[PDB]
Amino acid sequence: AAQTNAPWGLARISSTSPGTSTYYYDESAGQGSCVYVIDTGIEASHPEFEGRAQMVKTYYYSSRDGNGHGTHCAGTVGSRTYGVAKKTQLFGVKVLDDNGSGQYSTIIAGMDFVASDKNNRNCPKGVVASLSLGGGYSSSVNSAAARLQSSGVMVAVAAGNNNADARNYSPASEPSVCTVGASDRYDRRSSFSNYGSVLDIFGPGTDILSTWIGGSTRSISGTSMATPHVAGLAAYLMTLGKTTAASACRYIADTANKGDLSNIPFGTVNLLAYNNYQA
Ligand SMILES: COC(=O)c1ccc(C[NH3+])cc1
Repeated sequence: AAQTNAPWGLARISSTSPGTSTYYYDESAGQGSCVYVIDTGIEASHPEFEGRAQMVKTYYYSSRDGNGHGTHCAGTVGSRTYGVAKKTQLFGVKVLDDNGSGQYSTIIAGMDFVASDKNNRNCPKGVVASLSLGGGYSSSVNSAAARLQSSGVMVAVAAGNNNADARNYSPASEPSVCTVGASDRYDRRSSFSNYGSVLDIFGPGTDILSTWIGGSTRSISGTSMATPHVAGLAAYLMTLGKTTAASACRYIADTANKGDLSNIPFGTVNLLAYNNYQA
């Protein structure tokens, strides 16, 4: 399938070159997979989700996304226009309040929730979790992400936006999950993207158009925006039968566009997420 005039990041993930605007992907489109978006919530009523999004858990007085961040990330995973995996099922877990903040104890509970809740969902092609959040190093946060991954969920986490080594941030620093840095439309490392040995992959993260609350759209930047590109890609590849939750990060790294990004510090992988779809 070909989506013309796609957001640059979608075009980038199906291209061997920057500077194109059509997204090419297998029509299976993540059908039969599920992606949990662990964030500020999801505005499931947005027409862009086509009834494929739902809130499954909140730790606050509402499950609604009063912020927008979670809706934007969910849109990059799976919205009809802005999403990588246009037929996946999206499950929202609201661990962050409407200001975008959340206690680590709530975030940990949300991860353990997903590890169990997937057994209440129909995801025959596999389960992914997208975590566009983080803070300072915490062994407990890292352990929760490791448990979620161990339980059979492909966990993708943001590297962070500190222009620093991700070793000092969690869950970015957990080795067993997929830690995602951000790039721009010119194949440069995003100016804010963390780096370091713990990164597994880069995805589009600067000026990413997606869904927003109030039935709207907007373009924002962050490793929060790169992470759902990788989560959606994992769901797409799992539906194709090319990889599994346990191996999807390594598969994405192995099949990535290699050596094409600029301003990647020595010791950080130079790997850009790529679907290898041959139309
Ligand atoms: C240190 O000057 C740079 O910004 C830089 C230029 C090219 C590369 C190789 N991709 C890495 C870094």
